[PDB]
Amino acid sequence: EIDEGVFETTATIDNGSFGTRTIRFETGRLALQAAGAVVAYLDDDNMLLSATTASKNPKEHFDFFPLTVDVEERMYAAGRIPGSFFRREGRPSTDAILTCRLIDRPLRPSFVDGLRNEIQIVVTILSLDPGDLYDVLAINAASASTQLGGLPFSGPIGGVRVALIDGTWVGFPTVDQIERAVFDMVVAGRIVEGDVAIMMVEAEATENVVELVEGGAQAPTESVVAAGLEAAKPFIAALCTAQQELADAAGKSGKPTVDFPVFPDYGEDVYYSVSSVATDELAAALTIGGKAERDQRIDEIKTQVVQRLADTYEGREKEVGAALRALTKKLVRQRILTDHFRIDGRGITDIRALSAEVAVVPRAHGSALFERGETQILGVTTLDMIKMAQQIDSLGPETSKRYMHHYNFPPFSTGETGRVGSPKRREIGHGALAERALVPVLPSVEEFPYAIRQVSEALGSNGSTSMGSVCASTLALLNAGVPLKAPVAGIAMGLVSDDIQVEGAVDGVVERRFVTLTDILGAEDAFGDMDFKVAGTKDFVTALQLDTKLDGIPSQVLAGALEQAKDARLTILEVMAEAIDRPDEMSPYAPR
Amino acid sequence: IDEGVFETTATIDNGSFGTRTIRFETGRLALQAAGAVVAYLDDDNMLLSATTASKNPKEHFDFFPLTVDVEERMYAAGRIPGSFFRREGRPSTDAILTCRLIDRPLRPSFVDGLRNEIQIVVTILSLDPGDLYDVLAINAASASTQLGGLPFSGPIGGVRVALIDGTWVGFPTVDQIERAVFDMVVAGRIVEGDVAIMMVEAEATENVVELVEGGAQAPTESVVAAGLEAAKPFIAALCTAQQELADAAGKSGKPTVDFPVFPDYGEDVYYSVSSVATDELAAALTIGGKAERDQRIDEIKTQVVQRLADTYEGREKEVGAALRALTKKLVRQRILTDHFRIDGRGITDIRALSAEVAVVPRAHGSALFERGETQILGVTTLDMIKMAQQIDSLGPETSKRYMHHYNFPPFSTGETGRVGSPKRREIGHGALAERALVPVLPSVEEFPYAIRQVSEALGSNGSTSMGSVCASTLALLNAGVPLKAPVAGIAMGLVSDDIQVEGAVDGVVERRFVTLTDILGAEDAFGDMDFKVAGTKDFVTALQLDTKLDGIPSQVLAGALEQAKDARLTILEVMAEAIDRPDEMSPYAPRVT
Amino acid sequence: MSAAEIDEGVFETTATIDNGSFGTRTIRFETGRLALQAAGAVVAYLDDDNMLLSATTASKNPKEHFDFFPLTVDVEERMYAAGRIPGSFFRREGRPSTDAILTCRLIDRPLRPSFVDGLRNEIQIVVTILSLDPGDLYDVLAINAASASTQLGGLPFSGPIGGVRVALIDGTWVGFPTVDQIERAVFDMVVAGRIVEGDVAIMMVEAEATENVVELVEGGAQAPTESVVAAGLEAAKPFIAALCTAQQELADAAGKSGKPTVDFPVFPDYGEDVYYSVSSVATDELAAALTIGGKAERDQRIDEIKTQVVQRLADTYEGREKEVGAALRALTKKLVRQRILTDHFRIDGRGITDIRALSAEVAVVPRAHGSALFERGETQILGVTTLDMIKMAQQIDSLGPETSKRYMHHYNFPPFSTGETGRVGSPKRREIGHGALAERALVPVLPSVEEFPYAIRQVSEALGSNGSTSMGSVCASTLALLNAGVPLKAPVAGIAMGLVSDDIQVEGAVDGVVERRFVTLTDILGAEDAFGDMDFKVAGTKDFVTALQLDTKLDGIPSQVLAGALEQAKDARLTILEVMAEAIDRPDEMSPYAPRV
RNA sequence: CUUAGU
Repeated sequence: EIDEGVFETTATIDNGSFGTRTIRFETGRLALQAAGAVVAYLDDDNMLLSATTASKNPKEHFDFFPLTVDVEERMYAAGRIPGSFFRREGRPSTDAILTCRLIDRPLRPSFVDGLRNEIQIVVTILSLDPGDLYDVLAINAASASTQLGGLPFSGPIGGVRVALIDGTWVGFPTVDQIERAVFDMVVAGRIVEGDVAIMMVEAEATENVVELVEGGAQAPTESVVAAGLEAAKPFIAALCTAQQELADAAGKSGKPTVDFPVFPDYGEDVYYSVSSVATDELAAALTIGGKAERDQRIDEIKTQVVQRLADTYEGREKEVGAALRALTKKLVRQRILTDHFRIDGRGITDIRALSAEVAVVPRAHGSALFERGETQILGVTTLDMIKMAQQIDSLGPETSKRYMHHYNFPPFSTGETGRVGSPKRREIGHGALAERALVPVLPSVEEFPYAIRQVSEALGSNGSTSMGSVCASTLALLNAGVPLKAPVAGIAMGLVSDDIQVEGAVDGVVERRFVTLTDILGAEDAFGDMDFKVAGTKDFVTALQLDTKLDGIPSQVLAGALEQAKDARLTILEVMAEAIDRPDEMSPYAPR
Repeated sequence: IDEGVFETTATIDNGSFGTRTIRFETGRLALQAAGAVVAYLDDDNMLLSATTASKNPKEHFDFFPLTVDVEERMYAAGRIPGSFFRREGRPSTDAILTCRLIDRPLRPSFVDGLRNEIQIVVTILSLDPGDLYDVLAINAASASTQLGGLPFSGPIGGVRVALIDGTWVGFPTVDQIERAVFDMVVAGRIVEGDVAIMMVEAEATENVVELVEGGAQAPTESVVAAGLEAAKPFIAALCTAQQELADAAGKSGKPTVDFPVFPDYGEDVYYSVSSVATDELAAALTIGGKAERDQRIDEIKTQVVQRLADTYEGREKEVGAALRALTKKLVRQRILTDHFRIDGRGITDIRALSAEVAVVPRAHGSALFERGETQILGVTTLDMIKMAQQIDSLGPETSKRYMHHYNFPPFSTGETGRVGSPKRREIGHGALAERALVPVLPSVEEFPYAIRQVSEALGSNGSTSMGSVCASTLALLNAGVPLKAPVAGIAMGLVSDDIQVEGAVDGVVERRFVTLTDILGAEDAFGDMDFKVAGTKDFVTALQLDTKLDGIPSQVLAGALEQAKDARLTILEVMAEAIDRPDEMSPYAPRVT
Repeated sequence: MSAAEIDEGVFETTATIDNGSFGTRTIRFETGRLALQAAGAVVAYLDDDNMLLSATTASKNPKEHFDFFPLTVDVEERMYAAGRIPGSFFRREGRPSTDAILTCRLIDRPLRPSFVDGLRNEIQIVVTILSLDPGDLYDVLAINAASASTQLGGLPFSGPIGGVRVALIDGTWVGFPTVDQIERAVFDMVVAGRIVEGDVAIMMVEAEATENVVELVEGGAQAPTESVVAAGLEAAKPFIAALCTAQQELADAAGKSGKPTVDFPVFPDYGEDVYYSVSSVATDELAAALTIGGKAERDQRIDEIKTQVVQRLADTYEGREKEVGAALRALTKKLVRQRILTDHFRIDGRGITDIRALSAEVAVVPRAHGSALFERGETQILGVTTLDMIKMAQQIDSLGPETSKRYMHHYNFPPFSTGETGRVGSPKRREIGHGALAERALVPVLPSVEEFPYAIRQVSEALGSNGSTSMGSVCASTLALLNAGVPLKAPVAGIAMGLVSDDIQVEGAVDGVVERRFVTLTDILGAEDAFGDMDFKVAGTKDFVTALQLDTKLDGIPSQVLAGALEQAKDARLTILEVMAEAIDRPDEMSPYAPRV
């Protein structure tokens, strides 16, 4: 408390009858060399450091923002010797990769576009109670450190985990608290004009959802999910206020923006030169809506303008290419906003061509093949004795994982050559999403005493293959003979929000309009603004992944999008149930 | 059902042992890939082979970048993986061996100078516990590459044939192998209705000794030739099943997109180099001196590079490659006509050979083997039975009593490389050496130990696997394991071409084969087909063959095999005069019984 | 048969280390038999039972993109040398062990400065452990073999390097002790040097006090003080002379294994012209810039200099901006050095013996078994010790005598410590070496199993670093151990010093004698290391030194200056020890979350 | 581009 150590900002989370959680941020004492260094405390016991740093020299070879987030769950935080044969913390665990995914998802859009300086966020778990979780605290600490560092960060992201306990949404729940919860949610957001804007949502139904609902609780409907989105807003607001608002943490030091280079693809010359002689050339180039005929105009005009523009922009082919891509993106976005028609030629509620075959791989305990248009996932599930379940050791409360879901994404799925080996971060994230989707419906260990492993091999991809993996995995589980509570489905979804000028209504006044469309394609993911994946049974939503940058959407449109999600998931459920309705007889490997 | 399956069937007849069937399906799984084939065997084995091509060539790479990866997914065996992470990570040894088996015949079939990156990912979906999949992987990879619209030469079907009771049964199970004496994985293609063998991998089973004495005929090289002749109908059937109709466009595929080629010396540097640097190469080759050869050949290379560096600028690599090609052509001509080797040795002459025993102190067994520049230090250690490798995979083997580890440090050939995890080359070489040494091993009941034979290549000139076999058997004799019979090895090979003479009014183009012994890196670069043979004085234990020829009659195959046997016999005599009998156990080694 | 009665290119040489009463050792170098294809190959035997191979190879074309010398050292400690199959599930020699990494570090420390400066060819030295006594060590024999092989390779590597391991028992300094002898010893000293003018010119030495140092000292043995350390430095000189003469007997250009040396291109930084221009046009202003002494003024002046002299010179020497930067930093280092020799002033504005801003906080991290935070100057090191049941030791297996590391120190160096960015993954060689140094500094003062039956793991994360953080890690580990309540024999503190030696011409006698003067300074910094002609770090308790490191370049120093530097080390360590004792001095009660075995 | 929680 001598100097630079008195920042000492504090925020409070009032859960009502469940006590108050005291989040605390301090700086200026640890890691003075880093650009930003914030130590975050939860209930004066869970202490973790977050240090953000930036490379001195600008990078030009890289074509994308090289943000890297590493969390390091050092084992001494749990008061135990590491279980590795070398007694050292080796490669990051599955929880420590999900945590940095959760940090990266909202933080990456919060950096200004065109940034090409390496930004590394190291989140070290220096201490942690055996009954608390650090991922949300990791989000808060990383955002606070980046805000302190003076990097071109946006408003300080704030995250909170909220759980439905007997009707109320409790923020930052203890593991024992969420044990009795019925819906786990992680919400990360920022304040824009005095109200919070939702940036990232990660929702998983608790493994005891069925028992709690049968015992008297209420199932997590989409309306409940929207109410919960509205419930965690004050917590995110309070956590954001504890970063810079009122001369605290980053507010004590002020931290005005420091210089940093930006490398945009099209400043003013190439963009104008393509917009002048390209805007009128896309009047009706997407009318057929087919891979065989519609593309024949857009690709041909792309080649024509590429040849024509090669007269003053010598050596800037990437610039004109990016400008053309942005032009066609904006044009087709306007197409959806006005005509209400998609690039693929389908409507906003048109589910892609569905098919689901069961037991296609012999000698396997369970096999299924689920196809949605271009997308196609083969799921294989196998069962062995209880001792074969993974013995997970980590800072996390769990000790044994009896249901493993591994999502394999070989490079031939998209038709391009790559490297087969250790899966990247995104594959682990997709596998975790599918596993969280399938946990709440699995039978209990005593009822069904078999460890479950599920390999989901993506044999064909057109973007957002996790939900098809969920459907294929539940099909395969039904094939293998496991008794589920209810079949599950899942589907991705897009929401395009934009301000369009209307002339008929009074005069030429700009109004903001939203279009919610189903079955996001590979190129439709970049074509919207709020892209979210919803999975569940016909009774409740289990897995919900949401990531956006919009400055808030009304509850009405969010409820409508979730209702459309329920409808489409019901259609997928019907197409799954027609092929297989009951679990089949177990494979000959089943003991008597 | 849904149309678009395009099944094709091949029948493998085995007489009294039972007919098997191979099925090919396409257009159903992994459509987004350039080519995909789901291969079925016996209605219970399925594996998906998919090949893709990079949309842009890798102009930076100096070699054709083909990568074959096999994913032997553990769920095929109906068991959660035993790894602590419950996931299948690094490939096992069997996956690497299957990758080598697929790569070896399939690599040369692509056009020379191709620069696209191509990856063949063969996934093992379902597998019967008693059936093998590597040869089925060869078939599926060849079929998928054929349907992918790639510059593939042709279907490369293959078959595993085992010799049981004088009948060469194709595609045997694991159960039938214990009743067999020789394993022949043969992969080849048909050219004008006759198969042209591409690769051969031959292993004598671990019960060959106990069955040859029991009545079965020994795997003598004549029996080996009979087996290589026996697999031809199976190769033809599998190749025509992979081909069937036009298939690539008539049945399943895509309209062809041309793939660019990057020849090293197209037509400019080669013509000038041949026109201006022909006679000097002949004079240098006919100088008749090994030690004086370099002062002429390197000087000619330098002066040719200097003189030609006036018309061609920036093509120094091209003129160097053209000069190498010219030297290759004249060296092949010299071997065919003048019947001389660049070493100055005869076509049946082994290099300076020597074998020392007990060189490394405080080791359970050690030996050193030298052949000219090749020098291998093989160390074997004897530990308890419990210390055998507990290998678990899709393969039916659940342990490994004898493990051969082939270390190839970068200083073996003077290169400053990277020391660390072994590559695929050394895994394959170690597997070949272990397959050579397995048949002559003592029984586990009579001799209850786990053997870990390390072969460290201390000096290399290419083809050091068979020398590793010799050093391994020497060190095994030194350690004290009772060998069934000493086993040697040799790196054989031959040059095959055509020579035209006017002795019968021109047009007399005779196909000449010359078999030369103790090949080197240069000899590998010159020889058309190079093979390695290992075995005892009675029968052969290991045989590796890799070729590209359109056909060789049984006369030259028998002659080359017999010459290989003679070389093996001489090397065996030298090893015997080094050490003869299993001596006493080393004092440091433990005694359990 | 043996070697078929020599009669070949195989050449043999032997060196007899006359131990005295305890024994006598024989180190034999042989060449020409194994690994003929390598540039150089030497097989080294010790006691006719410890045989290893050393092969040195060089590339045929220098690698241009590397701005430094790309030397690689690999200690392939093959498992069959110990007569046991590896315990790995794959039954193969996997990643290099910790002791193998330490052996590569020991070989690399003196070898790297021996090669001619500016070399770009990739030099790989591979030492393979073929045989080993079950009670003998190999790292010293490994550096001997590596030096011999590099000498036989014909490389511009200058001077055979000898290495000895001297340990003292009951006042007698033996060379190459057996594991039992080092068990009975009270100080071990791995030394390495070269012969310059008929006398050894010491180059590297790492010193560790054995595990039973306190009991041996209380048993009557002389404690390993600074005088004893200097005596050990002096006793290893004849052994280095013998082990260098033996490798020199493999003569060059005389029909022996010494081959002719072919042209070996060397890439310099500032060869002959840019340096002259920089030292002519930017010498007076650069020298006058050091008069103020204000650290902020140093940056304010050096930024202007590096921005304006480059632009001024970027008119005649074009395309060599990095070269002129190299010349500028060389000039700055030279003027700083001459200032240090002349008026005893550092770049930090402190005096020769001025210690940094000491701070030591205890019990920083809550819920941990023990935590401490040590801040020396800008360096800030956090150390967390985790007590646990003895079943959680390290059940390592290797050729070395040890079988279980009861106390394990892990030194984490995240990339944000220095402000730059990187990858937080596997620990590099440097982190392994620093952790080993800290662990060896802490072993002599650790309680035995019977008194405190718990495995001890120390986790020292460098939260902020400015070079020479190993000793800060030692102090922080001691503080954290005291916090956790482990009964220590006595607190141990470390400190990293420097030494700058140069020559000036005294003309007072109108004769102008070129005399070499020495200045010893404490609390070395990140930038002062690049100026110092010698760098060392000393760690000790209140009484005796428990760890030592030395990596020099001078061709020998008098014992007077060495004793003075060691006394300076004692003074700095005593001040630091007083600071820590003020922070905490006694073993307090264990944290409730610690297991009570 | 990299090698131990079997």
